[PDB]
Amino acid sequence: VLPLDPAVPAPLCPHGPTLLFVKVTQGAAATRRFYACSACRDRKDCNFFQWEDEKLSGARLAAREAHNRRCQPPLSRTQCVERYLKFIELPLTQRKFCQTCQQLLLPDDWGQHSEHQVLGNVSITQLRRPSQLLYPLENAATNAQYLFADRSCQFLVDLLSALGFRRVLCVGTPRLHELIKLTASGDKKSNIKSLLLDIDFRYSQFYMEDSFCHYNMFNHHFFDGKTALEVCRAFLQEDKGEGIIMVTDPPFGGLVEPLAITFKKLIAMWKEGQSQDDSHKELPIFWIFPYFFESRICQFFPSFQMLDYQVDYDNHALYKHGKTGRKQSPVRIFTNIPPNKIILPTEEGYRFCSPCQRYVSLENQHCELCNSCTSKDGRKWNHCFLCKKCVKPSWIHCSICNHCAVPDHSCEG
Ligand SMILES: Nc1ncnc2c1ncn2[C@@H]1O[C@H](CSCC[C@H](N)C(=O)O)[C@@H](O)[C@H]1O
Ligand SMILES: [Zn+2]
Ligand SMILES: [Zn+2]
Ligand SMILES: [Zn+2]
Ligand SMILES: [Zn+2]
Ligand SMILES: [Zn+2]
Repeated sequence: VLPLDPAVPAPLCPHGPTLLFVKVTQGAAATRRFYACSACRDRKDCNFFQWEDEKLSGARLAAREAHNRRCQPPLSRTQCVERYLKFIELPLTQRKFCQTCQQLLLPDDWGQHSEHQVLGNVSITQLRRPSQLLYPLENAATNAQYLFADRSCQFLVDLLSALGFRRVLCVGTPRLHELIKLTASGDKKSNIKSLLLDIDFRYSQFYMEDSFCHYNMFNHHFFDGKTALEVCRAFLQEDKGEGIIMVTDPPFGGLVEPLAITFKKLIAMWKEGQSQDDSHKELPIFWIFPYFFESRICQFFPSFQMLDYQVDYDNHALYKHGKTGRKQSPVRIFTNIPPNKIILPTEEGYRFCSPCQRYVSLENQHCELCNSCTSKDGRKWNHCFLCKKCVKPSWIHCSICNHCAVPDHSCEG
């Protein structure tokens, strides 16, 4: 029994309102309510823990509040915008970037970074590609910053163009953001705006207030307040809500329920003020995620189907290309956009499967008994008829269990 009440507000951690966890174990007869950190899995980075009954005293809470104020990024958002306007107006031979600090450098505070490792002659080309200048925060427990491979990212910007979107709400996709901006600015009158939402405050010194928001994705928190929140609200509400799509690449291993709750808050911002009669539209969404999360994702967004495009990364914890060659990427796209409207590059090994009106991989065989090109892995799958589905070729149909699974599994029933 959780008579859990959303009415009352969580305590505040450095990364915005904590989330409530409850443990049920040891016979499922005891409960424990506590507020943990919304966007840090292990306690090693955000060591927040408070029993719900536990109430902070005046002094102890003052300490908590000051600590939260202290853990904030060392530059205000406003300071970032001002430093940027001053930076892009220096000669090339005076644009420096400190790599040990991940900070753009104004000529006056070079001395403080003298004995650091500093990169010189930062061109505007680099400034408009921050994903290639800052090192990626690859820790799986906090950021999981795995950046798209150039080929796949260019595919995504081209797909968003051909579909006919002018605004792209980029929650957790820095590289896609920057490439959208470069395809809108250079050599094309195609207008595409992009609004990066991310917890990586390092991207604040590269985009002005209209293009970036310091944003926590697990609790729907704008670190800079209502001004930033309203930047986001206007970016959704523009053009009566038309011409907008939200692309997300959340950290692959993180809780997946609060993600859906945050995404639904965003959709709620987009649906406000829209015609009551015309309430049959949903906000077009790309949820980029490894394929084995489908069951969970479609449990929260019934209107989502999985495209067969293999999204490739420069770096990832799920696959790194071996000496034999390149291993395949488990990460796919999940959309409410009809997959028959989405055309995959035929020059990458992608063909249109007429039975399941959508594009599929070149090595993907079409299973005629669940009516879809079913081989998600790099191999050829098999169709079990008692489970009425296709399982990976290493799985077997177990007796007594009566459902498909690997040898060396736990038997049930
Ligand atoms: N709690 C959180 N709130 C907002 N953004 C977060 C977050 N946790 C991780 N992120 C961001 O989400 C991104 C996931 S890595 C995916 C990046 C994207 N595929 C690209 O290549 O451009 C990281 O950049 C990280 O900064
Ligand atoms: Zn430095
Ligand atoms: Zn097929
Ligand atoms: Zn099948
Ligand atoms: Zn079976
Ligand atoms: Zn079994």
